[PDB]
Amino acid sequence: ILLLRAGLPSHFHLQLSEIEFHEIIGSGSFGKVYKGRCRNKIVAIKRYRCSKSDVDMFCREVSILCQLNHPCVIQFVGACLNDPSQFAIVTQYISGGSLFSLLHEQKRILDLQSKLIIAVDVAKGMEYLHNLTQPIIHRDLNSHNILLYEDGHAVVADFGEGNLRWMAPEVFTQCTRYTIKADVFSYALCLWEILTGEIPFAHLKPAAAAADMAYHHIRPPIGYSIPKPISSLLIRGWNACPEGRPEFSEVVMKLEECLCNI
Ligand SMILES: CNC(=O)c1cc(Oc2ccc(NC(=O)Nc3cccc(C(F)(F)F)c3)cc2)ccn1
Repeated sequence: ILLLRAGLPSHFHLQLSEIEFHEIIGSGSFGKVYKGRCRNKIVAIKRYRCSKSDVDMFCREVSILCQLNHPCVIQFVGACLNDPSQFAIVTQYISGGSLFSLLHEQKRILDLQSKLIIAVDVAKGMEYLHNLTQPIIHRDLNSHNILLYEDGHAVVADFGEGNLRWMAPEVFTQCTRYTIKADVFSYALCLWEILTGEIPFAHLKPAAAAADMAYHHIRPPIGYSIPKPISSLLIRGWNACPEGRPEFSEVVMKLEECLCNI
């Protein structure tokens, strides 16, 4: 736990007094999320409620955050590490809100170019996460975990919320580590959500949607209106065979090629 304190770079250490708290932004099992001011920046402070389960998770997040340096991934400001009562995580505050709010709450209509910029930014950030010397599976990529600047660029974050031959496929899957290709499945649903401005399987509650995708092989409808290079990314992206899904390098390259024509 203090192993983190030694391992963390100097400028990232923060004192609890150096952090000004203004409003609450969200709640979790980890604690509350504040909007505040710290180091002359408007920041977001992830504050924690000191028993083993939650602490192992605290070090994990900090360990992840001091490694991230990319314009399409959330920025770490630093963390407070004096006592467990004062454990906190400080990041940039991206003021434009979540992609979810933009699409489903504010219900805004977007330009195709507007849509493609967000998509590419998410793709760029994920390629970044997947090309770390120790690659990171996001595991929870969705429109709530994608934040937007006021200028419409976006940032990828995480709110912290036998013999095989006769085995059942749902039993086989629990013996198989999921890989980064799991993030490609998730991205593709988000990309469909951007293009259509619709929540995936909007008519269903989440667990029903998940089983329809897994057990009954339903995907969202790919209309004909959807651009040739994109719709291809979708089909392959949400393929049931993980290996059959593209790398982000390809998504980025193809989505960027589209920007040049819009
Ligand atoms: C209107 N703006 C906001 O309400 C708002 C809220 C806001 O809260 C947050 C605070 C901290 C985090 N911490 C985070 O992503 N940690 C992380 C952990 C593992 C992996 C990743 C990765 F990036 F790799 F996915 C990230 C997120 C959100 C931030 C900005 N703005």
